[PDB]
Amino acid sequence: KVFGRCELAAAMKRHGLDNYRGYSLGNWVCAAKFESNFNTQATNRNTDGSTDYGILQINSRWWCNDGRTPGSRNLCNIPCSALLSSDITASVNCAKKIVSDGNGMNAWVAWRNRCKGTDVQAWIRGCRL
Repeated sequence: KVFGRCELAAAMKRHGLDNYRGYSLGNWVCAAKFESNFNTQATNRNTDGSTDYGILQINSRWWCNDGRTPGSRNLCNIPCSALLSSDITASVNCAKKIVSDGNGMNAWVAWRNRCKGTDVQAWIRGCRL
């Protein structure tokens, strides 16, 4: 599913991400924009052979199981396929654990490089929330 910007902002709010660990909804919408272009089915193989899955491009090295990332953990206790669903519950539940891991949203490379410090409120500007 390809979410619209405000449609995702709403979903993310409904699932408890708005200001989770102190990150405003605009931060999450911006991370999703640059990780997956709001497409829940996004996948991208990393050079280390891990893969990133879903709206927030969560990596199989640590967070989910895809059966093809030797040495990995599955700290969200989910199959990576669950991170590709139209329903964002699994991606949100996992992101909450990732953002709680000690480095905040720096875990999302696209957030660090393209969202951090910027006017992230632009991402929810205009949305009925």
